[PDB]
Amino acid sequence: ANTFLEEVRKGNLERECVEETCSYEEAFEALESSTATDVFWAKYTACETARTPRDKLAACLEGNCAEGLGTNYRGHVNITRSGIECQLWRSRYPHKPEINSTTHPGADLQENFCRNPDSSTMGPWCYTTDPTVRRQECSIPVCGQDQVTVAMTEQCVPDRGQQYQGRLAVTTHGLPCLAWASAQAKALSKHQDFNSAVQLVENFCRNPDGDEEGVWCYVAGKPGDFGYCDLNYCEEAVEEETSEYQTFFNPRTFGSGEADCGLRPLFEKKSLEDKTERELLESYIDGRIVEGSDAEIGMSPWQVMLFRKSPQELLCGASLISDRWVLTAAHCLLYPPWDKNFTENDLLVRIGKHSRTRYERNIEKISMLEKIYIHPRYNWRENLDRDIALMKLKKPVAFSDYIHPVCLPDRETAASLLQAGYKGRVTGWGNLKETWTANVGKGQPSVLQVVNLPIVERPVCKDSTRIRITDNMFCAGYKPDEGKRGDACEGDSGGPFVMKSPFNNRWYQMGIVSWGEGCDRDGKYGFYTHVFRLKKWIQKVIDQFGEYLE
Ligand SMILES: *[C@@H]1O[C@H](CO)[C@@H](O[C@@H]2O[C@H](CO)[C@@H](O)[C@H](O)[C@H]2NC(C)=O)[C@H](O)[C@H]1NC(C)=O
Ligand SMILES: *[C@@H]1O[C@H](CO)[C@@H](O[C@@H]2O[C@H](CO)[C@@H](O)[C@H](O)[C@H]2NC(C)=O)[C@H](O)[C@H]1NC(C)=O
Ligand SMILES: *[C@@H]1O[C@H](CO)[C@@H](O)[C@H](O)[C@H]1NC(C)=O
Ligand SMILES: [Mg+2]
Ligand SMILES: [Mg+2]
Ligand SMILES: [Mg+2]
Ligand SMILES: [Mg+2]
Ligand SMILES: [Mg+2]
Ligand SMILES: [Mg+2]
Repeated sequence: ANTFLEEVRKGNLERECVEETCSYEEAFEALESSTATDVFWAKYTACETARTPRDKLAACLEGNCAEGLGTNYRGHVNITRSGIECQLWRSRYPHKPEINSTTHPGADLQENFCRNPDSSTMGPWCYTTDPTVRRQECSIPVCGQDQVTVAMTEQCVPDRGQQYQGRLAVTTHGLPCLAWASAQAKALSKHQDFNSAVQLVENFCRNPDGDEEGVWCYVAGKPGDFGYCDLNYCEEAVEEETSEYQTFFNPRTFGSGEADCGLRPLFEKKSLEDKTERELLESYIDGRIVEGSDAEIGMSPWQVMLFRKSPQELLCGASLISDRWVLTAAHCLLYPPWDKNFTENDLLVRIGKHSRTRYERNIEKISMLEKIYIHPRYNWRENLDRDIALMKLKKPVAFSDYIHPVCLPDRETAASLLQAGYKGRVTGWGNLKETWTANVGKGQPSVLQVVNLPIVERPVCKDSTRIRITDNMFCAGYKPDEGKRGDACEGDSGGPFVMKSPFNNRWYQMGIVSWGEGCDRDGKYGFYTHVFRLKKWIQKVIDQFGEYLE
């Protein structure tokens, strides 16, 4: 281009090299320059597999798109697939390259443009300005195709970190990861269903087990301890993702109950509806309010109460997910702003209860706690993020018509349930309100209560506050009235929010009741921590406990 002489040489290249095959020498006789000829030839070699038809080759040679592995690529894309700015090939900050002009002279390693000097299978790539990610591939258009090499993400990490190749090696608590190849680390990976596509390099954070929470690593302490690492995952609100019951856990460690979860002895098992199942459609009475009321006996047999031993005192709700594991909120156990830090032997639980106030010797059962597991991502300094805990009973509990576990949903189930046209349900003894407010007037209920609440669209729930709602929370409740406090502070603190599957007829815990502005302020919705990402954390906790035995 530009010079006349050059424009002639361009036409000759077209005639002899593009419309026809040419030799290096033929090419040189046309360009009359070793450099120019080497430059051309490297492209011509990169386009070996795309020599016909002519336009296919012309496109490949222009270099604005990747053909095959994209050694042909010569375009000006600056950024990684995840949006990280590419490091200059000539720089050594933050990474010091191993591939340069000298090692790969025909690769056109200029500025910080994505290239594929090493014929890497992920296509053109660059060293990144993120000191925790050495190299990453870029999203390049494919030649002759409405398509790109790898999907773009908007400055965030996809697939819950399963593509992550970086070198972050501390957990969110600043705990150093251990090496995956370390003896104790190998002993715990022994027979896990680790995806071999995830490379377990050094002690870098990885997600080899498909954990919905994201990347993690083992850390020093008790054998099997681990923690999650801070990556900026893409906002994936499960609300908006487009039969039978299959068990996830191992009964030897989870305990009994999963197979039969979510089917109540006194209702589903007798083919009887409870009094408010009939009002569970969002369309019920045009969607208008229906106030809470006394529960029927045994209509929420996974309900659990957490008590201080001395002074005897009701602390929190909780939920039964097997015969030995119980799910609640971490703030129930550890909340430094109230100087709260309860140990196992401070507490007990009561299961199968109906009356708050009475010892119900025919139905209720008392269990002690063996261990408490606070979620490793729990953070109270922020906004009660991952306000979740798991408790292990000292002895398993006996199931009965009043004591039965609830199901836990995975991601598919959760998206499915938030999107069928049914409300959710909160039951308890008003412990949230009692704990978090002065609760004047209306006393605490003496009998288990129930109310049903419709799920609220995430953008509407977002506009109901100036608080940032992470994708791990959701709102539920009826159209508020800014004149009235409404019923946005229902249930027990740490207690269950549940929904019934219209597909397999079982009850699933979708949420854990957390504190929300509803407790203090008009015009709000109730606020619930998602549980759908927890399964692989739980699975790892129940192995950590397997080790606890010696
Ligand atoms: C690209 O890498 C080469 C290979 O390591 C670098 O060349 C070496 O540089 C050291 C000095 O730092 C010399 O002592 C060696 O003799 C060189 N080895 C060879 C085989 O040349 C080179 O300097 C790097 N180039 C850039 C642009 O960073
Ligand atoms: C909550 O309190 C318990 C009990 O006081 C603390 O347990 C201590 O743990 C540290 C570190 O492992 C030990 O030095 C102490 O010996 C433990 N105390 C007892 C009585 O066993 C625990 O550290 C507290 N948790 C938090 C997050 O502050
Ligand atoms: C690429 O990088 C340049 C220089 O760093 C930047 O200013 C520009 O916006 C980017 N160009 C493109 C085409 O994305
Ligand atoms: Mg032509
Ligand atoms: Mg010729
Ligand atoms: Mg010809
Ligand atoms: Mg000649
Ligand atoms: Mg000739
Ligand atoms: Mg000539």
